[PDB]
Amino acid sequence: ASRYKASTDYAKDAEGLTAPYVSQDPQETAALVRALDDAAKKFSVKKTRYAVASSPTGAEVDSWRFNDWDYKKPDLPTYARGLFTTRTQHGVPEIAVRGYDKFFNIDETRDTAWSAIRERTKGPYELTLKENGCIIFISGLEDGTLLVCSKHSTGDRSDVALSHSSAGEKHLEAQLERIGKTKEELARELRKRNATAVAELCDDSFEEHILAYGPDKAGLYLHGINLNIPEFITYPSPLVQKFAEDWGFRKTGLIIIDNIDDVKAFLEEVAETGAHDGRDVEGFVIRCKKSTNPGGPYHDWFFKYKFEEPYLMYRQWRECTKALISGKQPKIKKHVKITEEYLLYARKRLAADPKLAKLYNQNHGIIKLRNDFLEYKNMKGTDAANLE
Ligand SMILES: Nc1ncnc2c1ncn2[C@@H]1O[C@H](COP(=O)(O)CP(=O)(O)OP(=O)(O)O)[C@@H](O)[C@H]1O
Ligand SMILES: [Cl-]
Ligand SMILES: [Cl-]
Ligand SMILES: [Cl-]
Repeated sequence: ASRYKASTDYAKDAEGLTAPYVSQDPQETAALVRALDDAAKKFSVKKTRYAVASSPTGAEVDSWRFNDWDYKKPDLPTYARGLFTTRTQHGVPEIAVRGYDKFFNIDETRDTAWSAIRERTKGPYELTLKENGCIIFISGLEDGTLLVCSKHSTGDRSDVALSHSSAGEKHLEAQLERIGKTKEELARELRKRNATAVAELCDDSFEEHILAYGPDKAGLYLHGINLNIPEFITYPSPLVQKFAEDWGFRKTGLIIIDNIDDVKAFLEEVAETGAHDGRDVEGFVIRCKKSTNPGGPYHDWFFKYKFEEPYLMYRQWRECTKALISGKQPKIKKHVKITEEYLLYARKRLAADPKLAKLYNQNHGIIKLRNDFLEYKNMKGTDAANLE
């Protein structure tokens, strides 16, 4: 079932679709903030206040952070992962930024067992490529300011290091210049939609993760548009790809599969390789509708399917290399024999070029070192991960 290929050609099908829209209810927003404040004055939540530097009204936002395991509890005031609340210049309480609900990998929670999924969800199933960077949230404030956030933060960090949020905003400025639109226009459009744009910042020249994003592929991969309400309502992916084209984002590849057993089959087939349609793929985020009643009312619901290998091995090599440099014992947990060889190769590379240690610590040279060892071994990552 690898007839299915991730596509960024869906924007055309969006012509027949219409964006979900729900306005905010200030009373429900106030009640949510009250419940979050109470929680914070003791399911533990942390509040951080940020000034919006660009705001002509001196707007401030409160970022709310939960522990990822607390999302498994019932009766949370919200399941948003990334949530920023504000008061307008008029004293109205609003959600400024709303992330996706926390979602889990297969067999991580009762809800994400294949039996549970098969029973309680309905398709069509959107399989969205899981791009490997940091999350960026974009929204428009009541006063017209474009807000750009990382998962829990906004603004530049006090030193000469660029924050993730500022780096995201600099990519956004470039993509807007390219298509001839402004931050003001984007802020007005997101406010009109009562929406948060959800993107993955992927740029090796800024920070390396595991998958490579060279200059031609670097920027903001738009993977979501959420409504700024306590509930979770997200755009269908073809409308996300249409918004991506209109506002100069990179598109997130999409596969729509009707039948849940075909979804399972496809994902298991890719799991063998950890690659799809020529490219390395770290995972998929599967988007569908779920009902509490297994046969009631339906709500937008996500789960992920991570591909364990070779990406687990690569992450181990990165952490082992940073330990080597820092003097802490490398934690070898898997791929023991090939990792022993990698660490001797790494030690040789660091001895030959002593600049590399400081670069590796700043998340530059990590992918190159991994690929240099694999070339040295005349192996593909997938082969290296299969040895053990
Ligand atoms: N198509 C997509 N749909 C949804 N999320 C996507 C995505 N592509 C990438 N992502 C990223 O996947 C993240 C969710 O993954 P999770 O498994 O919940 C935590 P993670 O990916 O291990 O990273 P984190 O703990 O550093 O946030 C989102 O925060 C977003 O940054
Ligand atoms: Cl309205
Ligand atoms: Cl992140
Ligand atoms: Cl308004």
